[PDB]
Amino acid sequence: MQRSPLEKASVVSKLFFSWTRPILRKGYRQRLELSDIYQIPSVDSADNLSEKLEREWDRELASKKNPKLINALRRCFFWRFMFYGIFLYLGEVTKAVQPLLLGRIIASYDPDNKEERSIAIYLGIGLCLLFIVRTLLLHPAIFGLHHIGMQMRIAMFSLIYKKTLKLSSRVLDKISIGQLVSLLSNNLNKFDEGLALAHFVWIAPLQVALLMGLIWELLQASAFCGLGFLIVLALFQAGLGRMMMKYRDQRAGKISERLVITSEMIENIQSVKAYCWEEAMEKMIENLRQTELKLTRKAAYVRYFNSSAFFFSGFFVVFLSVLPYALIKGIILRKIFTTISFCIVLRMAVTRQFPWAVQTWYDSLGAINKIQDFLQKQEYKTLEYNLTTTEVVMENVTAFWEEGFGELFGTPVLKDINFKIERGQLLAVAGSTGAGKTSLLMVIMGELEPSEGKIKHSGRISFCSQFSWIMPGTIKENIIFGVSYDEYRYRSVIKACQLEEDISKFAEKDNIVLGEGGITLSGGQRARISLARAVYKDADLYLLDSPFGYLDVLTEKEIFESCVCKLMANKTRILVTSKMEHLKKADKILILHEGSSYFYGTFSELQNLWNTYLRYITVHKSLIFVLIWCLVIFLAEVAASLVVLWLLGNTPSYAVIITSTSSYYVFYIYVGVADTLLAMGFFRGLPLVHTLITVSKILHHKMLHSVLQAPMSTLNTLKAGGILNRFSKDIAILDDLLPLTIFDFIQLLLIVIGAIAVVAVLQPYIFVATVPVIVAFIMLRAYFLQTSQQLKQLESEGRSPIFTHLVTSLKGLWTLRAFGRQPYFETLFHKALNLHTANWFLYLSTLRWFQMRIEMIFVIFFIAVTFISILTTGEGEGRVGIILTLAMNIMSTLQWAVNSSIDVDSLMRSVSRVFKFIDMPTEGIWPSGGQMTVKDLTAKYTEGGNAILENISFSISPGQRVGLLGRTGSGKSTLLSAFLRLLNTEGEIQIDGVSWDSITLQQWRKAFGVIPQKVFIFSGTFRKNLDPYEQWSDQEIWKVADEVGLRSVIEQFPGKLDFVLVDGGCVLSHGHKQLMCLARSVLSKAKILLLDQPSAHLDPVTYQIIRRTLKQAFADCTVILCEHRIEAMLECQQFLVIEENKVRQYDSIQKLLNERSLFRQAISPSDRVKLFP
Ligand SMILES: CC(C)(CO)c1cc2cc(NC(=O)C3(c4ccc5c(c4)OC(F)(F)O5)CC3)c(F)cc2n1C[C@@H](O)CO
Ligand SMILES: Nc1ncnc2c1ncn2[C@@H]1O[C@H](COP(=O)(O)OP(=O)(O)OP(=O)(O)O)[C@@H](O)[C@H]1O
Ligand SMILES: Nc1ncnc2c1ncn2[C@@H]1O[C@H](COP(=O)(O)OP(=O)(O)OP(=O)(O)O)[C@@H](O)[C@H]1O
Ligand SMILES: CC(C)CCC[C@@H](C)[C@H]1CC[C@H]2[C@@H]3CC=C4C[C@@H](O)CC[C@]4(C)[C@H]3CC[C@]12C
Ligand SMILES: CC(C)CCC[C@@H](C)[C@H]1CC[C@H]2[C@@H]3CC=C4C[C@@H](O)CC[C@]4(C)[C@H]3CC[C@]12C
Ligand SMILES: CCCCCCCCCCCCCCCCC
Ligand SMILES: CCCCCCCCCCCCCC
Ligand SMILES: CCCCCCCCCCCC
Ligand SMILES: CCCCCCCCCCCC
Ligand SMILES: CCCCCCCCCCCC
Ligand SMILES: CCCCCCCCCCCC
Ligand SMILES: CCCCCCCCC
Ligand SMILES: CCCCCCCCC
Ligand SMILES: [Mg+2]
Ligand SMILES: [Mg+2]
Repeated sequence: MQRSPLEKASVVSKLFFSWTRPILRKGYRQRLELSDIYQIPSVDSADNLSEKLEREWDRELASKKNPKLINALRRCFFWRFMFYGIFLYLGEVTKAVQPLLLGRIIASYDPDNKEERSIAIYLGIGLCLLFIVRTLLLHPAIFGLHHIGMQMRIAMFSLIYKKTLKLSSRVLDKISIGQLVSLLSNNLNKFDEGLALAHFVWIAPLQVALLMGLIWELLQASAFCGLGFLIVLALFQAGLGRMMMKYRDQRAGKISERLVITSEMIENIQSVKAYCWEEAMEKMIENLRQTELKLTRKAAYVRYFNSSAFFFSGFFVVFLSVLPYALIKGIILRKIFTTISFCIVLRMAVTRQFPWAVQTWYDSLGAINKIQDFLQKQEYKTLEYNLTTTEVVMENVTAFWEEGFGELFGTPVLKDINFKIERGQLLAVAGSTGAGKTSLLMVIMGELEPSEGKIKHSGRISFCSQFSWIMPGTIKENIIFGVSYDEYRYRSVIKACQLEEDISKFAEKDNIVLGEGGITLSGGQRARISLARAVYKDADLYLLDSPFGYLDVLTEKEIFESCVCKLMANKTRILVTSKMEHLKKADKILILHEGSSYFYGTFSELQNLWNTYLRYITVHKSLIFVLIWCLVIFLAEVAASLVVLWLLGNTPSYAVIITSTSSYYVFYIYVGVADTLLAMGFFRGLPLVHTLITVSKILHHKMLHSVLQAPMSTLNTLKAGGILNRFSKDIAILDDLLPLTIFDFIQLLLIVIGAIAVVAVLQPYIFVATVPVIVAFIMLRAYFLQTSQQLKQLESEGRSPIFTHLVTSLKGLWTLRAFGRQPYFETLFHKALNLHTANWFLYLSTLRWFQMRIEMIFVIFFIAVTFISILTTGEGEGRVGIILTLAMNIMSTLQWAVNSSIDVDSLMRSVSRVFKFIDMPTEGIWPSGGQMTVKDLTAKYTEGGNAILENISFSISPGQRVGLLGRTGSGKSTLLSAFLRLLNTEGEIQIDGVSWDSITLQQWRKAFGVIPQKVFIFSGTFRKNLDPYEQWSDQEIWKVADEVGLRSVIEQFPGKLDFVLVDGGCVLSHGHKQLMCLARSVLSKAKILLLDQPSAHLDPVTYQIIRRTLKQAFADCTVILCEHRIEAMLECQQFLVIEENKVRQYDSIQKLLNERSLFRQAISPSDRVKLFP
């Protein structure tokens, strides 16, 4: 890409932000292509900012007694912050002194006022220079604040990731994905824009002091009667701001809880559809949203009064200040308007700048102190040797997962374990399910500090987890995992893993871009890729945690005797296996049972013993009625104001002194108080803010409902972080920023329209005088938005790489520390930050260019108007200036209205992106016998893609158990998924004589009982996981738990049937998750059931449970059992062998094994003698 134009630009061009001109010119005619996005400035790269803040934070920890993160920021961002502060203050001083010139010029129109007319010509030049100075002094400061804020946010986001990669093992159970995502999203765009307002904490007191002294000149001692009203208002306003944060802190927990469950269900949406749980998930989320929206409304009601305090202050501040002065001595309209022209600034300084500054300081310091807490949590210690005899030895090791139980010294996970392997002994770990084998490996890696005993080994280690983890990218990226690509070693590993036959089927033959979690791949393909990654890296110790889970006996034997016993014969390798043949070739065998070492020794001695605003308003029927209500009342107030002005001019000592020629001040006075006469009270504001929030409820409900029913092919294209972005950030915008910003835009629009209308009816030339300015505003806005809309979308979509990477890293954290590849993912995360920074910085600069031009055009028109006004005043009664200057006083408010319109349209991008999900396509006693017939079935995942199954035809009888076998990656799960119709299919499969299309899709799916390959467990109670619909009493739940053997594991935890699972059920072992899904299927009594790999890792002793419950509980229902272990084939009668995208049925097992010699020769002897008598 091109270098940033900021590097080499003119100083005059940099001041005016003219370097953003090319992209606006390019972005008006056609769409913005990738070749246009400029590179980030070198002083903005995440690496330099991370290095800087890390160094200061390291020094801060090493020096002070009490470290504070805010202190570390104060040394690397303060000087530029203050340097821009003095320029921002000088911009505000220029604004509070304007009435000394504008009011002195307006008074010159009257012939009776000789004094201020003699010098009016000099004041025109002075006022002209005053406007020009302010334009070059106020905007470049704000952009500097935005630039500093972007640097701070990037530099803090880096340290968040630097700490995340090093978090201790036991703190992960308390820090869920939703906590980080909420932490990032809340500050993702608020922190940068916040710094533009942070300076008014110390600017506003100076503005109040200066203005009060300047008003003291006019109203000698009565000005303080008007100030006391603002002081009471400020105290009341600060009280509401304090109250708002109470409602916002109570909400943080329940929104983080939602963001966890939302991500859990949607990354496993395949299983949710199979279970027909759409309604259950929607109700669960809506119960969480109810309390969240309740707190949002109670916050929004308070924030409305916090916002509207400015508009309902105009008439009162003016009235309460001039009344004690007018009562004692006569007041001239000349001083009434000049007092108004000071209050218009004093009100905004103390009601709209100061409280916003204080609130921003509240928020930013709260976020910094929360990240300071994050940076000081318990950290993974790595105190271990780096050189030794390479002899892995352990002795007297015990461990507890729960910190409190180990602090007291609740069965310990391990007790008194010891072993020793010198330089290549294959130590086969075995035992029953849940006895603890994964924990033994985590103790070795240092993921679980043993309270007692010692463990010694070499530094280099490799790890193949019992649960596969596939990072995004090609197969090659997963295998090498961030090192140099060696051709010879790469081919040898793939050949050893026998991935050649399976990778050859892919279109690109090596490079298929895998989604997060490897959903594109089969169960066994992910397992072998995880194995290949471990094999590729050279290490002293290899921890192979049961890679032979989803593989058939043929591939298991080949991969074991070609990759484990042949490729790495001279490397120590701990292997977790249950097959007896693997213990034969092991030099050491460690049998574990309930954490105790049952046996240790050699096997020999073992044997010896634009249509978006319209649709956003139409989505709710009450919103249009409230808007009409706000318009009807507006017309009444305009009509009342119009007749009041008309009846004062027709009328004729008195307290207020006016002359015939000075009467024109009445209209100038009105413009300064029109904001209060047209202000929306609590009878119009609260209904609008209330109704704008219920729209967000309906939009969220519709969006989640539409997503849950989308076809699977559309769901596989979208990334996990794109979904997480649109649920966290987008919905937060629709609740927090959209309602009140729309209210401000509508309020300002009403004020401008009413002020123009009533003035135009009375003096029908001010409307003509303002048309050339309004048209210029609308024309410039329509030109800028053609590029701002596209820039906003590019930045909005640029947030997804950050969330995908964070989810991927946190899910795979156990593999990262085993390999030691933290720096590789640190620089990869910095690429995502720089990618987001480029679009955000570019958008933020083009917006600043518009803000400068929208003010410059007003300045140009005003300077033009003052000279014609000054020059036209002849021998008294300067009518031309009376009409023109009034026309330009209203545009000082329309400029604010235009800026608010830009903010509304920028935020309306969120609405459109949520609507984009609603439009997604929708894929849309009888089962007495269970007899089904398949005719000419064809299956293919993507439309127009490769046909995984072609013209399949077979039939099964009622009450018949059918086996479904075949080599890994042949199509077994595809065939079982074709029954439920998750992927696009052709043909027909009738049950009991009714066709597919004769019955609705959801009624069809409900006939089946499914056990998916990827066990799904969401955060919640045990009884909620076993039946979300709550249609079973606890008596039946226990009666099933006893039959499936979940008794002992459930009662261990403190809350029996009440324990809240976390991290997708990390507390349970893998074998307990299989039993959990088994109980879930048993409870849902279905006349037909599809079992895809029930006994994934269950040892033969645990398999007795599987065969018992399938024999007893599933008495007469037809079973389609997909299994890999040969012992399971005894039960099923018919066998469906899948190969070459085709299916062929056999009635006897002896014919099946006679056909395939190589299949038969691999069978373990205990199962070979079982099948062959
Ligand atoms: C001079 C003195 C009165 C006493 O030494 C002082 C200076 C000072 C500066 C900062 N913050 C900053 O210079 C930066 C900043 C951080 C966070 C931001 C942000 C700006 O503005 C926001 F509101 F957006 O949050 C630019 C980095 C601060 F926080 C507290 C400070 N104190 C009080 C002292 O007691 C602190 O120890
Ligand atoms: N993170 C954890 N926190 C607390 N308890 C846990 C955790 N992981 C497992 N356990 C519990 O500790 C015991 C053993 O843990 P587990 O990982 O270690 O067995 P395993 O070796 O994976 O079993 P299997 O052979 O069935 O896969 C079980 O009772 C299990 O429920
Ligand atoms: N969503 C998908 N899009 C494209 N191809 C897919 C998709 N899901 C799976 N495949 C491919 O289809 C083939 C078979 O899928 P898969 O269910 O069928 O294997 P399997 O035999 O069920 O696995 P295992 O024996 O490990 O349980 C594989 O080549 C796999 O990569
Ligand atoms: C903190 C800083 C900004 C405070 C500034 C206070 C200034 C604006 C105040 C302080 C004293 C004030 C002056 C006090 C006395 C007089 C004499 C009177 O016949 C005209 C107004 C005039 C000339 C005042 C103008 C405003 C004034 C100069
Ligand atoms: C600058 C001088 C002249 C005027 C006084 C400035 C005001 C705005 C200052 C003085 C004390 C400040 C508060 C001191 C302590 C805290 C707690 C922190 O967790 C959030 C910010 C907060 C709440 C500060 C907000 C701003 C504050 C109220
Ligand atoms: C908070 C607003 C207070 C408004 C009332 C101001 C005080 C009363 C003003 C009139 C005082 C008249 C005094 C006449 C004295 C004759 C010797
Ligand atoms: C919104 C309040 C409007 C008040 C209008 C008062 C009108 C008074 C008319 C007096 C007419 C006198 C004719 C001699
Ligand atoms: C830097 C701030 C200077 C403020 C000077 C204010 C002067 C107000 C006019 C006093 C004489 C009428
Ligand atoms: C930056 C401050 C500028 C103040 C200008 C005040 C000019 C007052 C002139 C009065 C002449 C009668
Ligand atoms: C008698 C002549 C008075 C001239 C007043 C000039 C005021 C200049 C103000 C400049 C502000 C930047
Ligand atoms: C004088 C420097 C600018 C004003 C900054 C005041 C902020 C005080 C915050 C105190 C936090 C403990
Ligand atoms: C905070 C307001 C200060 C006003 C000072 C007025 C001094 C007049 C001599
Ligand atoms: C910008 C054009 C203003 C024209 C004003 C005409 C006033 C006639 C009395
Ligand atoms: Mg395990
Ligand atoms: Mg499968």
